[PDB]
Amino acid sequence: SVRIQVINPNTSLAMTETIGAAARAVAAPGTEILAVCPRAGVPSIEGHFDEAIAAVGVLEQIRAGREQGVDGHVIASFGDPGLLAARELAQGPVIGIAEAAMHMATMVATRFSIVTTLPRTLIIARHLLHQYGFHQHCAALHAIDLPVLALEDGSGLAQEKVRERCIRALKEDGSGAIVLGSGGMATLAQQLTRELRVPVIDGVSAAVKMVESLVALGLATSKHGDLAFPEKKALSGQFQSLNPF
Amino acid sequence: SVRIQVINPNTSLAMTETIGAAARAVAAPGTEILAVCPRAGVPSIEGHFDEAIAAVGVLEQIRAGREQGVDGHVIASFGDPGLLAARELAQGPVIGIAEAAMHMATMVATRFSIVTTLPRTLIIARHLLHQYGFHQHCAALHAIDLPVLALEDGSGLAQEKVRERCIRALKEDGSGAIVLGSGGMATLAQQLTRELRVPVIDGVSAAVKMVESLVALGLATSKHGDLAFPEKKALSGQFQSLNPF
Amino acid sequence: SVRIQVINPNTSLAMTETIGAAARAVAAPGTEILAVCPRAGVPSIEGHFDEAIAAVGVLEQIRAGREQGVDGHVIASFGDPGLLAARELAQGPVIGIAEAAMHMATMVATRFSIVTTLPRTLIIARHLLHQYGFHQHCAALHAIDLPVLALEDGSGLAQEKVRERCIRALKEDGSGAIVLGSGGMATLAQQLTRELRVPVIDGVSAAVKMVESLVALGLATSKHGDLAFPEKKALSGQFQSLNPF
Amino acid sequence: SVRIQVINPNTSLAMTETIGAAARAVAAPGTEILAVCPRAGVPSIEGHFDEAIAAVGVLEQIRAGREQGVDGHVIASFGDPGLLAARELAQGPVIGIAEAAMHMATMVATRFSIVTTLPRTLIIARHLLHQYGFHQHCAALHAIDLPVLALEDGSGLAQEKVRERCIRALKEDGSGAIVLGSGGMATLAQQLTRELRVPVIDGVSAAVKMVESLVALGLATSKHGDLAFPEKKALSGQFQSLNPF
Amino acid sequence: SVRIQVINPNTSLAMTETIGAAARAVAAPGTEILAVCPRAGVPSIEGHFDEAIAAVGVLEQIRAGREQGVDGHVIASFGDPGLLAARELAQGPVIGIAEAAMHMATMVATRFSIVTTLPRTLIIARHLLHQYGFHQHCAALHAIDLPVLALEDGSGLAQEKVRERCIRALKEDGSGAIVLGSGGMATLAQQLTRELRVPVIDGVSAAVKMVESLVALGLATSKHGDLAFPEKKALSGQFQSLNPF
Amino acid sequence: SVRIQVINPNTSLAMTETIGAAARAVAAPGTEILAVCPRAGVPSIEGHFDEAIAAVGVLEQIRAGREQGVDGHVIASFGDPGLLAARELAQGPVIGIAEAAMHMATMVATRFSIVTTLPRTLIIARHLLHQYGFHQHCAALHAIDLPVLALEDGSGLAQEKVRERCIRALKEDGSGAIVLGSGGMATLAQQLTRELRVPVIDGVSAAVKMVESLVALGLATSKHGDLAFPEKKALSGQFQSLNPF
Ligand SMILES: O=C(O)C[C@H]1NC(=O)NC1=O
Ligand SMILES: O=C(O)C[C@H]1NC(=O)NC1=O
Ligand SMILES: O=C(O)C[C@H]1NC(=O)NC1=O
Ligand SMILES: O=C(O)C[C@H]1NC(=O)NC1=O
Ligand SMILES: O=C(O)C[C@H]1NC(=O)NC1=O
Ligand SMILES: O=C(O)C[C@H]1NC(=O)NC1=O
Repeated sequence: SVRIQVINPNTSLAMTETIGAAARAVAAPGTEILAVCPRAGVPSIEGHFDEAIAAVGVLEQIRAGREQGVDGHVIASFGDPGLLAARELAQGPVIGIAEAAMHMATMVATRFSIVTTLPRTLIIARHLLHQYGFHQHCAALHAIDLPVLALEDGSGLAQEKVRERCIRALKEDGSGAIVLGSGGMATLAQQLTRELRVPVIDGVSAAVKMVESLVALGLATSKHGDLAFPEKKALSGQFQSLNPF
Repeated sequence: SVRIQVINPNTSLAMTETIGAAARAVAAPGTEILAVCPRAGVPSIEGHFDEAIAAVGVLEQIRAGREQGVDGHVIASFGDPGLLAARELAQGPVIGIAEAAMHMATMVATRFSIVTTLPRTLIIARHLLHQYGFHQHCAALHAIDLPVLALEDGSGLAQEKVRERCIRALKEDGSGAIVLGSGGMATLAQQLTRELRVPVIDGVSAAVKMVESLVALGLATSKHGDLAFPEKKALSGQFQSLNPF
Repeated sequence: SVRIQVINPNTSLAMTETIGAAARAVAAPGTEILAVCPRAGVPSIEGHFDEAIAAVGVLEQIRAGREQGVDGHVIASFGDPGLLAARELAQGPVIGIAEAAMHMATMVATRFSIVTTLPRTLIIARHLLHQYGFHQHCAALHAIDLPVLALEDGSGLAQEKVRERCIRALKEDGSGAIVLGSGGMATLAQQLTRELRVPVIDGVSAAVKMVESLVALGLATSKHGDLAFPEKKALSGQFQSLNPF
Repeated sequence: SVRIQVINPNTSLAMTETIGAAARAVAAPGTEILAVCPRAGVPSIEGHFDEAIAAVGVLEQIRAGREQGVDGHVIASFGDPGLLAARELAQGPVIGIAEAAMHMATMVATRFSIVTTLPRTLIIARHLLHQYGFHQHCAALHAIDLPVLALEDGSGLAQEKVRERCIRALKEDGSGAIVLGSGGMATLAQQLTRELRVPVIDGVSAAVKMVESLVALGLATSKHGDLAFPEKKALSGQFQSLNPF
Repeated sequence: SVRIQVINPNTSLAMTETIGAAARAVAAPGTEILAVCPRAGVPSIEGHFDEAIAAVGVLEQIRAGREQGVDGHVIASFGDPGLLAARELAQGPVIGIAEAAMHMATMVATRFSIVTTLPRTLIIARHLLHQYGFHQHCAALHAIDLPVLALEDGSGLAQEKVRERCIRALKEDGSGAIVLGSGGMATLAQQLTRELRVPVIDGVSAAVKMVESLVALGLATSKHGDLAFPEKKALSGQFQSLNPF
Repeated sequence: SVRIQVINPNTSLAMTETIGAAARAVAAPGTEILAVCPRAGVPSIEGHFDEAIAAVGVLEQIRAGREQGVDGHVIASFGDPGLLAARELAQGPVIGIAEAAMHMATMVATRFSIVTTLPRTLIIARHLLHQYGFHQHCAALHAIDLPVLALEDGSGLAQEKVRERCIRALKEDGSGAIVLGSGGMATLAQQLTRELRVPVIDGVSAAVKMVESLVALGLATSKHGDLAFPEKKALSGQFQSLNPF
């Protein structure tokens, strides 16, 4: 009845599997999850250069989703790359996982702490806090100091580091909830919530619920003004397939 | 399967009916709506004095809801009176309608305009924008300059004034969506959305979807720190029934 | 000549005595202090639930004060519960102790540190800093980690903890003054100011001086717009005695 | 018993008379007002260049006041020139009239409007709003578009323009109080308050009450850190008389 | 001696010519301007979708510039697309034209007004104001309500509309300078500055001077932390040529 | 061809020499540096009192510079004393060294750390961060805890303390660049940049490049509104020589 395209903005199939599993686990009856990733791009997003590439990969999948007539989209990287670009191209609502996780956090706690993977991505999360208006609601931001793909390397080291950092955050930061800062951390939320007795929030699952909510409310992206469909123009070279509508 | 207590913070049964109808219209399969209002309080909330009274009325119903073992609560007045107080008392999540409407607005538009009823309540909405962190996302705030209960007087004047103000807001404000600033405007959202071809958002319906989402995510109010259950103490006089837990 | 109603929002007579003593100690010649507390409510305010109850208790006393024809009111809890509600109901000015202490602090120092009692009340103080616009003027917020009523238990432990925390704040925070974050700390200000050679500010005494100042200036709460007397309506049950005017 | 030096930062004796009259009118029993102005400087302050000159003139009088052993000081220009410099040099508290008027405004209204004299001084008032943290509390800023000294030219034109602008501000701005943006407007506050039935606030009178309040509280400028007495050094030329202490 | 790559992020050669002419007109002796545009992309940037495409086009040229060993780069669209991504990839400094124009404006005026082309791009300029921290320095933002490429259509209509809007801005906004909000407006700055007797600032010319300044200071992008070279990884498909270093 | 007056706001000839050397080292071909200091004032600026004195000393030199017909001015103290006053008096652009250093820092790094000399001057730097709008771009502010003139005492202790503090800042703060917080640190920038492999920015050299840039762009201070020449009036006593124009 409801079809939601969950887009992993990086090209890692391993991370797409983790994201897809988290999305399906919370999906309402009648909801089909279409877990996808770009055909071309970057295996993991670890900075501004990676984000710019990922943004176009998102748009390629948004185009595919709109052609399929999906009800909504999820951008499944914690930088929410190409969010507003995607909202212009898509008819159905587009929700970022950082956006969704932060939104949910303010509903269950006064302040939250972010636990992400790489230190150099903290600035990206800081920018999003300011952009979304949740800076005052964020007590602290932390990184476990590992490459993004360490969450998929099977060692369990990244997962243990997340757990330890969450425990330390709840003791030190003066926050009531944890926002997981990675699509690769998606399947950790439930176990950490049960273990630590506080909301540990995965943006993937949260974004799925936001799309479902908006669809049930009969609400989609405003095509009045800022997020209207892109102005009609000829796209050249590698970009010519992005807007056939 | 899921029971959500939707609390009208004012004592108007007429407004409770409007709020209850909007909540049931969007409720997911398996969701039961318990539309309630305080036994004692104020017929409509039109200022800070009214809000303080309404806040205690909310708590009385929160207590009743928790005794019944409901899955979540909705505070159905645009000032979200007693929101954090309710989150302390309740186990299940508590979502305000102003909170929910503003949250939804940022997901479908870059900026939104608020249309409320009385001018003196604009300051309350301004304070909430700052508190929730959506001040930059709000292009303008407007009032139709009628008493709150004019929405329930059967004349249709308030409803027409809302429509006209929404049209003018979309032309002048530089916004892409409308946030309805009253529980009494709840049943107007769908018709105005279809008519104006932009998201016109009712917080009542939005808050219901937020509660459903949080319950499906296995998330509830953090009892770690700020929103923990109230400290054990003896309440005197009229307040003695508020915390029997 | 000038009568000021100093309202302890909690029901502790012990704290009312401390607050009353601090108010009378600085009162100008011709000023009578009416130290009161609600007939029904909470013994101490330690969270949002407690604040909501205290707010209505304040209003009950505001009503009594206005009937007596007092020149002004003081809300003597560091959360300033029901401040704007009280300003609507009262004719004479209403000053919160957090408000007054913060206002005074900016007049004698570039930045101040707050020392309150319970950790879970720090968020309430943070919210007030943002609401009043003094966030940039506050270097740090601290709690001594004891129940509010520990200040009245006769052990002197809370008083010693305040002193030690003030010393540590002045060494570490980069602030020039201390704002005491409790009505129960009211009588500590003078001794700590003399001992530490910096302004240690009690909001109770400060608020009394603000009321006296406004009365001498011939200024009272604006009844134009936002803080006008509450709209005429029937209050039901426990609330029916709040607005007989 | 209490001696307060009220410093007009400009060299206009006419404005010093207006400022002195406003200060004495509200002074508590036992308070002596010492109305002064710099021996050298600028007849009126109408920009940043004028402010820089006025700041040094303030310091010259602060030095004189401290030599006389006055209990406190008032800086009686709406730009509060040399406020922090004065607080370093003086032992007793130093209160600016813009500072005091804005502080009082937030105690009697949710939002205020500023009415000053020259348009080019609006930016100075804007900067002070941000510095003091009252930007959100200011609904609008207006200028009557006349030279500062027009208030002293005997025509009554400036006074009528202030009145008309206050009436228009209360109708349009969505504010509950007026802050007078000139030391030359000081004696207009009472009449406008009575006429318009809202708080029309003069910073001169307000600052006097703030000094009296701080003295009665046993509070003075913190000499710990930022506002400590200036570091011991040799001042050359025209400045050699500024710090003989 | 100094080679600066000035990148037009859109594919319009006409706009590249305008941008190149403005860059060469102010270039210091010894400075060579390399005016370029992407081989693939969008003819004009008129929204978030266009920006995402332009960002990758910028990166393609950044790669080419770094291979050539240029001293610095300029991103010549008013949305500064891919600015931080470019700073990661490039060794020499990368300056956006919106960034440079806003920076220059604060050095010659207290507040500035922005005049851009399309209304839907105003939100992009608003976001940059917040990101760069110049929101308080911007009095107003305006659009002439024409397509971006109207500046290159030879009619002179867009140019006249810019002039008229600048005149109206200086009369109404309370600003002292104009920031031109288009790379297509680059060659209008000098004539408008001379005509209106105020700074009318072109970001293209300003950014060139910023690059020259940084090179002369011996300063380049920090490779410590956030703007370090992208993490070593395999780029697939259309993106494989972006990082051969 | 281009003459830039670089004003040391303090009276230390030793610091004037350091400032002058840094300015000449980066000056473009054809640029003459006029390194000056006030005839009367303070040997070093270490607080608000010192700043007020320095501001008038700056104006005395601005007057001299304008009489000589210089192309621009630099205010060479990290508090940028009398910046807006100087912009009113001068025809050519006036750039502060704190202003210039902060501006440059945002062009080469996401966030910067400030290293100044005396702790009591940190508040002045904090105020400038807010005024210029770079608060979010500043990760931390540090002082080496020595008198300002320790940089000129020949011991090399201050220079070593700056180096050590820069190393610690880059390890702890999460910043990519260092802003030197003293005119006395001007000649340290190049060596520290080469040693630490990050941008270590001197405001003196940066401000010189900003003046050169503005002159080449044909841009000067706006005389429309806020920064117009001071209103024509008689200056008395020591101030009578400040505005002979
Ligand atoms: O994973 C991270 O830490 C951040 C972001 N990067 C990415 O490839 N997926 C993400 O969610
Ligand atoms: O209705 C309004 O305008 C505001 C708020 N007052 C109220 O009684 N219900 C509400 O939603
Ligand atoms: O005391 C505190 O710490 C905070 C606040 N609670 C209270 O009962 N009185 C108060 O002033
Ligand atoms: O008067 C004004 O408008 C502003 C300010 N200038 C001055 O000479 N005295 C003042 O209060
Ligand atoms: O031109 C504009 O209005 C904005 C931006 N778009 C673009 O194609 N070049 C620009 O500078
Ligand atoms: O030097 C400092 O630390 C700050 C400031 N004071 C001064 O005399 N020159 C300056 O740059």
